[PDB]
Amino acid sequence: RTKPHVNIGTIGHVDHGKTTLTAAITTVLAKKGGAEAKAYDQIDNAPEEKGITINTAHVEYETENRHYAHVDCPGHADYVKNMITGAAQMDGAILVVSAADGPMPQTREHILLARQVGVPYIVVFLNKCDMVDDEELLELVEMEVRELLSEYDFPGDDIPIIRGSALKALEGDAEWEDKILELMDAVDSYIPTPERDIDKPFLMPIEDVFSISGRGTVVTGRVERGIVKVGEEVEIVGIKDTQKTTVTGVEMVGALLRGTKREDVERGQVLAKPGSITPHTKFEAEVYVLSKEEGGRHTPFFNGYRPQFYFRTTDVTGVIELPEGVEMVMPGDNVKMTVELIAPIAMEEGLRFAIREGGRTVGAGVVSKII
Ligand SMILES: Nc1nc2c(ncn2[C@@H]2O[C@H](COP(=O)(O)OP(=O)(O)O)[C@@H](O)[C@H]2O)c(=O)[nH]1
Ligand SMILES: [Mg+2]
Repeated sequence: RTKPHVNIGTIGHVDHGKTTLTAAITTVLAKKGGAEAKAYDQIDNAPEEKGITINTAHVEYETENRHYAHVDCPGHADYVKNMITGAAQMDGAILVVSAADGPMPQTREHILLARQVGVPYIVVFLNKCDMVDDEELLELVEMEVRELLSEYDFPGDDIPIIRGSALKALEGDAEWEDKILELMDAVDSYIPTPERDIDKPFLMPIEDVFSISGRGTVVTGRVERGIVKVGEEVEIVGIKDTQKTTVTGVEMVGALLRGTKREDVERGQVLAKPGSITPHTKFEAEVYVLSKEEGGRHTPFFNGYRPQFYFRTTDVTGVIELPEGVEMVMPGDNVKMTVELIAPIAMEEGLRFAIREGGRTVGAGVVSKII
C-alpha cells in the first residue's frame, strides 16, 4: 500500500507556468484517483513557513508507483530561500521553461542553485507549447536547455524533456493532459528513489550534557539520520579533538556515553558513526542575505565580515570572503562565499546553517564545498 516517497518541486523563471503545472498535475491525477485536485489560486497564494519567512505551497499526489511531496513557491525570492534553507528539500526538480520565451536567467539561477544546494536530478517540462507552432524553434529552445543544464553538471543529453501545455491540460483538453501523464512517467523512471535517512551514517547533534549519579554522562539530542544501538562505539566530532566513546544506552533521545566525562563534551559537536563525518573550518557556501523588510540587515555584507554561523546547535564565528569582483552584497540578494571559522565543525556538503550577528539572523546558507 504505502509507496516509495519522493520530494519534488517546480523550479523555473517567473510566469513560465510553475503554479499552473502544479495545479495540472493534481487535477489530472485526481482522475486516476491518485490525488486531490488543487486549484490554481490555492497553490499561487502559498502559505508561510519558517528564522526566515518562506511562501511555499505543498501538494501531494501519487502515481501508481510512488507518492510525491510537491513544493511550489510564488516568487523568485522564495525559491532561493527554500532551496537554501532546505525548508522542503528535494530529491528532484521539475524545471518549467516557457516555449515562447525560452531559458531566462532565473532558469539559469535555479539550475545553478539546484546543483549547488544538492538537488540531484532534473526533469524538464517545456511549457506553453500551445502558443508555439514552429518546430525548429522548439528544437533550438530544447538545445539551449540541455546545454544550460550541462553547464552546471546535469546530464543535459539524458534529461527527459516533455513538451506540454499546463493550462490547456488544466482546462481539461485530453490530448494535452496526456503530456502531464508523460511527465509523471518520466519522473517515475528517471528520478531514482531516495536513500533513507536511516540507511545513512548515524549523526546526532549534541544539545545538553548532564551527569546523573548512576548513569554517568548523558548527552541529549535529535538523531539527524542513521541509527544507534546499545554498546556501539561512536565518535564525538567538532570544536575539540575527535574522541571515541561507547553508547551504554538510549533512554529517550538521551545517549549515555560510557567513558566520557562531562567537561570533555559540549553543545555544538555531534555523535557520529566513526569515520563518517569530519571536522573542518574552511568551506564554500551558497548564502541568502535577508532583506531589510525581513528584519535582517540594512547594510551590505562585505569581505572580512565576521558574523556567527549557527551549525545545528551553536554559534561559531567565521570570516567571510565574497566572489572575485564582489565587495558588497545587498540585503535580499544571495551569493556564494568562502568562510573560515574560528573552530572546526562536523561539516558535510548540504549542511544548513544560519548567519547571525548577536541575536539576529542576517543570512542563511548551505555548505556546498569542503576545503
Ligand atoms: N497559454 C498558456 N498559458 C499558460 C500555461 N501555463 C501557464 N500559463 C499562464 O501563464 C501565467 C502565469 O503562469 P504561472 O503559473 O503563474 O507561472 P509561475 O509564475 O512560474 O508559477 C498565467 O496567467 C497562466 O494562465 C500554458 O501552458 N499555456
Ligand atoms: Mg505562480
